Amino acid sequence: RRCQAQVSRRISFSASHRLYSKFLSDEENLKLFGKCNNPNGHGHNYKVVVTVHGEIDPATGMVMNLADLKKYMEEAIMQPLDHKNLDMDVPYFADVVSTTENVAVYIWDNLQKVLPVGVLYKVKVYETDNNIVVYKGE
Amino acid sequence: RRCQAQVSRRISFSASHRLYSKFLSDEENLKLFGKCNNPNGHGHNYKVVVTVHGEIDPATGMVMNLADLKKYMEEAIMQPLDHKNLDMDVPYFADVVSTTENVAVYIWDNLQKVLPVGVLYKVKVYETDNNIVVYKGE
Amino acid sequence: RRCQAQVSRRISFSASHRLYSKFLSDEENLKLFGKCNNPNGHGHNYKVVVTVHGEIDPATGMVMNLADLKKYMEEAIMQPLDHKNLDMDVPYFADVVSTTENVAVYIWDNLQKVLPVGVLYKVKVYETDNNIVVYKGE
Ligand SMILES: [Mg+2]
Ligand code: NI
Ligand code: NI
Ligand code: NI
Repeated sequence: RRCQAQVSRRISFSASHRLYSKFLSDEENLKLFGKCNNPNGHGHNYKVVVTVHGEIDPATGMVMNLADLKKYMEEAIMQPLDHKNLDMDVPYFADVVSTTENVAVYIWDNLQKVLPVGVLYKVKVYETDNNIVVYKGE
Repeated sequence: RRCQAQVSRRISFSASHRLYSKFLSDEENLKLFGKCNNPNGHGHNYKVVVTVHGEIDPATGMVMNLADLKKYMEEAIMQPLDHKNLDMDVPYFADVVSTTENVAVYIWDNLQKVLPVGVLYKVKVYETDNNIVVYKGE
Repeated sequence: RRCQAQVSRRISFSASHRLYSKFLSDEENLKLFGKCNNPNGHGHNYKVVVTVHGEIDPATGMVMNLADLKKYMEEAIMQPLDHKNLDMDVPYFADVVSTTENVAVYIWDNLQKVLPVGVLYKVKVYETDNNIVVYKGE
């Protein structure tokens, strides 16, 4: 009887960061991360596209309540990340390298705590227009 | 065997609509759809990406000729939807809620009435730059 | 915990081409390819998104070092294609129609000559903003 669909919302946030691993030497960190290892940091206007999936509810015509998704993304992404320094203001990145990959995983994990089981499909993070990460929970 | 590929074409159309259900009351439609339930409607420049798939023809190099795909899209999307009020001018939406999910399904179904069997892979609809639905016939 | 992810990089290149098949007469070529068959050619600012996948490395927080990806893409896409006439300057297209489908396959194949095994996931080519091909090695 029924249709599955994927629904996405895009938002952006501003954050600064520095790429470095506490396990590596200062020289190793420079060789590996180059300009991204700048000691005082750099920054991005991150874009995040969150995709959920499920059945199109025949009564409402939606996979998910859109207000709820706004609230969920506001709580899981904007509040903790927006206008923040990832490595100093977000406790999770005290011991985790703030690569775009790890930002995608962090966002996924934050969303899975609010969202109904089985509904989250994909998190996509643009560090810049040209550099993208997609995480699907695999 | 020969290579298989996905080929897409993007178009846009302008339409107005209003989100409301026949099954819910005035109070309930307002709580669920909020500003989208505005009695006199609102509107969008919808963007649609239609993807087809198949073998790359070894003599012509094409999965599908883009001039054909433009004609199918003109018949299945532009003629019925462009510069229209969805809820009043498109009979299908007389008793279906015009959410972006249901628009993606409507376009899929129209395309299938018009296209050769087995070629459609995906229909993606942007209601705005930030709100997207993907339907893959599942 | 190991986490797989997709990582993409986008670049562009300028090239000219002409669409025609040695298996068609001039009339047929003109009928099939229309304005794309213009004898002196036409051109595009092609955009390419290359997507790799794999495990997020716990030490570096990356699936793949960007520097490498950029090198591979420079060698597989920019050097052979950028500011070129596809049909006259790229030997591969001497006997292959330079459709966007065949450009995606060509890029895929070039990339596989230099990427490690099991890393290449997707090649996406935009011939224009509105005409896209995706190839996944199928
Ligand atoms: Mg259907
Ligand atoms: Ni950065
Ligand atoms: Ni609307
Ligand atoms: Ni062309």
